[PDB]
Amino acid sequence: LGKTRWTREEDEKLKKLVEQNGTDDWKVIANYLPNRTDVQCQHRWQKVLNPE
Repeated sequence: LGKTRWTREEDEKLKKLVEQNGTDDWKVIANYLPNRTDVQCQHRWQKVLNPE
Protein backbone atom coordinates (compact mmCIF):
# COMPACT_ATOMS: atom_id res chain seq x y z
CA LEU A 1 0.00 0.00 0.00
CA GLY A 2 1.04 3.64 -0.48
CA LYS A 3 3.70 4.92 -2.89
CA THR A 4 7.11 6.55 -2.28
CA ARG A 5 6.21 6.75 1.43
CA TRP A 6 8.03 9.26 3.66
CA THR A 7 9.40 9.04 7.22
CA ARG A 8 8.53 11.14 10.30
CA GLU A 9 12.12 12.44 10.43
CA GLU A 10 11.82 13.90 6.91
CA ASP A 11 8.25 15.12 7.58
CA GLU A 12 9.37 17.05 10.68
CA LYS A 13 12.46 18.35 8.84
CA LEU A 14 10.33 19.50 5.88
CA LYS A 15 7.70 21.14 8.11
CA LYS A 16 10.40 23.07 9.99
CA LEU A 17 12.11 24.31 6.81
CA VAL A 18 8.80 25.21 5.11
CA GLU A 19 7.53 27.21 8.11
CA GLN A 20 10.99 28.71 8.78
CA ASN A 21 11.78 29.96 5.26
CA GLY A 22 8.25 29.93 3.80
CA THR A 23 6.31 27.82 1.27
CA ASP A 24 8.01 29.72 -1.59
CA ASP A 25 10.29 28.20 -4.28
CA TRP A 26 10.33 24.45 -3.66
CA LYS A 27 13.66 24.46 -5.53
CA VAL A 28 15.34 26.21 -2.59
CA ILE A 29 13.68 23.84 -0.11
CA ALA A 30 14.61 20.77 -2.21
CA ASN A 31 18.29 21.79 -1.88
CA TYR A 32 17.92 21.41 1.92
CA LEU A 33 16.18 18.02 1.44
CA PRO A 34 18.38 15.87 -0.86
CA ASN A 35 16.56 13.09 -2.78
CA ARG A 36 13.27 14.93 -2.05
CA THR A 37 12.74 16.75 -5.36
CA ASP A 38 10.73 20.00 -5.47
CA VAL A 39 7.67 18.08 -6.74
CA GLN A 40 7.90 15.54 -3.88
CA CYS A 41 8.45 18.29 -1.28
CA GLN A 42 5.44 20.22 -2.62
CA HIS A 43 3.33 17.04 -2.65
CA ARG A 44 4.45 16.45 0.94
CA TRP A 45 2.87 19.78 1.95
CA GLN A 46 0.32 21.34 -0.43
CA LYS A 47 -1.49 17.98 -0.41
CA VAL A 48 -1.30 16.64 3.21
CA LEU A 49 0.39 18.81 5.90
CA ASN A 50 -1.95 21.50 7.27
CA PRO A 51 -1.05 22.96 10.70
CA GLU A 52 -4.38 24.65 11.49
